[PDB]
Amino acid sequence: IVYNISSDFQLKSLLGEGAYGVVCSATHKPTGEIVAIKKIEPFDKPLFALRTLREIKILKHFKHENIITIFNIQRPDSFENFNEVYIIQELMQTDLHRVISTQMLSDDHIQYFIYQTLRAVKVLHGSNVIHRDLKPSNLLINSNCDLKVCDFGLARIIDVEFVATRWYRAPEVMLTSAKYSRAMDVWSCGCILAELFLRRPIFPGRDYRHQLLLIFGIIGTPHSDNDLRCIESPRAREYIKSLPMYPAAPLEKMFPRVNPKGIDLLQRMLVFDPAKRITAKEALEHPYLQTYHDPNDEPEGEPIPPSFFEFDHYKEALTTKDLKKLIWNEIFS
Amino acid sequence: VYNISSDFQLKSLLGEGAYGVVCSATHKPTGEIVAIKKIEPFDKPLFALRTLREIKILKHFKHENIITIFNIQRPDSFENFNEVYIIQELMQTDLHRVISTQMLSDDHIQYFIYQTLRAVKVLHGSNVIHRDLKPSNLLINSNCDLKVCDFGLARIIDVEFVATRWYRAPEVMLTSAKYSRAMDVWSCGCILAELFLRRPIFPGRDYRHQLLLIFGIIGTPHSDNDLRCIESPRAREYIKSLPMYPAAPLEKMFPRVNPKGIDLLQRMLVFDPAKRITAKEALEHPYLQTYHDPNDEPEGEPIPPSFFEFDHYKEALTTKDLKKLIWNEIFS
Repeated sequence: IVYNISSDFQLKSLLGEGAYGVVCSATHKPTGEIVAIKKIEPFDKPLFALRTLREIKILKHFKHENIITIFNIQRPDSFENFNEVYIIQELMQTDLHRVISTQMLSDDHIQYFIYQTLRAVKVLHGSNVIHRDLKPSNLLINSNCDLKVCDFGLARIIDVEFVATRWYRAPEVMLTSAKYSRAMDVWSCGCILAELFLRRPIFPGRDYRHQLLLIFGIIGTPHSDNDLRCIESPRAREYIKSLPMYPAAPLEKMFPRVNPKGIDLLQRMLVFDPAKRITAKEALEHPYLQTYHDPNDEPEGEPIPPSFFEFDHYKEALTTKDLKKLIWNEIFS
Repeated sequence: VYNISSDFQLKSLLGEGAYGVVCSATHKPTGEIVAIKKIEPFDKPLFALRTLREIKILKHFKHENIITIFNIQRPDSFENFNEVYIIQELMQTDLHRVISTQMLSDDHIQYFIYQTLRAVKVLHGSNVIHRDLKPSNLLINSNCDLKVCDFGLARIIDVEFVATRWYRAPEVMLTSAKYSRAMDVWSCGCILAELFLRRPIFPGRDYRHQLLLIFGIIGTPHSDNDLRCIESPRAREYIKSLPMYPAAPLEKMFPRVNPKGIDLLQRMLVFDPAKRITAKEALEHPYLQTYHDPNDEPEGEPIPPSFFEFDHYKEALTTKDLKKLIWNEIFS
C-alpha cells in the first residue's frame, strides 16, 4: 500500500480500504501526533472526484466539534502527474454503526450521541449546507465519546443520483422532487435515534416500494388532504393510494423500556410532512436532551453561497481535466 | 483471476483500468479467438450504469460496424454477483492509436470515415445517439474493420461527465440540446478533421477555450440566422461576448487534402445543427461514392424510450438497484 507522502509521516495501521481509497493511521514524527491519512486515486472515477471535492470544501470550511477536521492536504507538484490525493485528518476510533452493533447503550449515551449529531446538523443547516446522507456510519466516534459527522459526498448548498441505500432517506424525498430540504436530514436523525433504541435499522427496505411500505407501516399512511398537504405531486399522491392505509403505531406502547421523552423526540422527527418536522434547533431544545442543551454553545453557522459548489448550477458537462483542476485549485488555496 | 467456463483458454492480457481487466481467449470449441472483459462495477454506480447501456445497445444491434457481444456469463447467484464477464469479438487496435502512429492514405481515411458514418446511420435510424464518439471509441481489427463501441453516454430519442469535449459540438456545450443526432456528426467531423491533420483539431484547454478554438476555425456566429437554433438569451449573450472571428478557409489549412474531403469536412463541422449534414447524407456525398451503396447500409428501426426506462425515473438508484438492472438484462 504505497504512500508517496512526506518523510515526517510514519504510517502505522491500515484502518480501512474503501471504494474511495485506503485510510491509514500514521504518526507525525515531529509532534508525535496520530493522524488519519487518506490516499485517493479518483481521477478516472468522475463520481468519486466530485464527492472528494465536496467533502474537501466542507471539511475545510467548518471548525466545529462535531464535524471532522482536515489537518492538511498534501500538495502535488506537477498537475501533469497528479493522480493521488492525500488527506491528513483527525484519526477517529470507530463510527456509530460499529458501536451500536457491539454495545448496549445507556439512555445517557444515546442522549449524548443524538445530541452531538443534532448540534452538527444545526451548524450545517445554519450554514445552508444539507448533508443529504446521514446514517450511523457517517457518525464517527472517539474513545471519549466525541461524535463527528463526515462524508459530505452528497451535500448541497440550498437557496439521476446514487445512494448506498435509502434506509434513512425521507419519504417526501423518495416520493417527490423535494430532495434538497433541511427536513430530510432531520428525518435521518429520527431513523438514527430509532436505531439507537432498537439496535437495528427501523426501515431496512429491500427496494423502493418496500421502503415506503415499511415507513408508512410505522408513521402511518398519509390519506386526507392535510397529510398530503406537502405532496403537491399527483403521481406521488396516486402512488400513495397504491399502498395499504395503516394507522401510526404506538411507539410508546411497543417500546416501554425506552425513555418516554426519546420516543417523543423520535416521533417529532419521523413525521411525513416535512413542514411539521422538527428542526435541528427545536430538537436540541427538546426535553429529552435538556441535560446537554446549552443554547449559548450550539453555533448557528455562517452562510455559504451556492457558488461554493458552483458546479451544481451549470449543465455544461464536466471533463476529467476540469475535475482535476477543481480539486487542484482547492488544494492550492 | 477469471472465474469463467473452462471451455475457454486465456491467451493474454490486453489491458486494465477502473472497469477492470480485459483479455484475449480461445474458444476451444471453435478455435475462434475472443476478448473477455471482467468488469467489477457494483461499487462504482456510474460505471454500472454505463455497463448497463453498453450491454443493452450491443446485444440489440447486429451491424458490422457496432461491436458484437457473443455472450455474457450467467451468474448463478445474486448474493455473490460481483463481476460480469462479457465475451465479445476481439479487436486489435483503435483509430485513435492508428492515426496516432501512422500516415493513412486518403483511401484509408475514406474507408474508416465511411464505416463510421455507416454505424452512426443505423443507430440514428434506430433513434439511438452515441453522444460520445471519438477516435478511441472506434475499434479496428486486422482486415481494417471499423466497429463502434462504448455506449455509456447513449440515449434514446423521441448533467454528465466526459473524458474530454474535444469532440463535443458547440451547440451541445452552449445550449441544452445535448441529445440531437447532430452532435454525433460533429464528433464525426472531428474524427475526419483528425484523420487529415493527424492530431485533434479542437484540443481545448477548457470550456471557453474550446469554444474559442472551434469558432476560431468555423467562424463565430453573430447573426440572427446564425443564432437561429440557439433559443437561450443567456446563451446568445455568451456567444456575442466572445472574440468574434470570421470563419477560416479550410482549403488553406488542409492543403495536402482531397478537395472532396474538405467539402465534406465543411458540411459536418457547421455551427447550425439543422444545416449540419446527416449520417445518411454523408455516405452519399461525393468523397464517399467509392464505398457508398444505397443497399449495404441499414437504416435501422426505431427503439422505444423504455429501452432505457431508467433515464426516465428521477428516483435515486441503490447498489442493489444497479445489480438488479444488469442482472435482469443478463437473464432476460
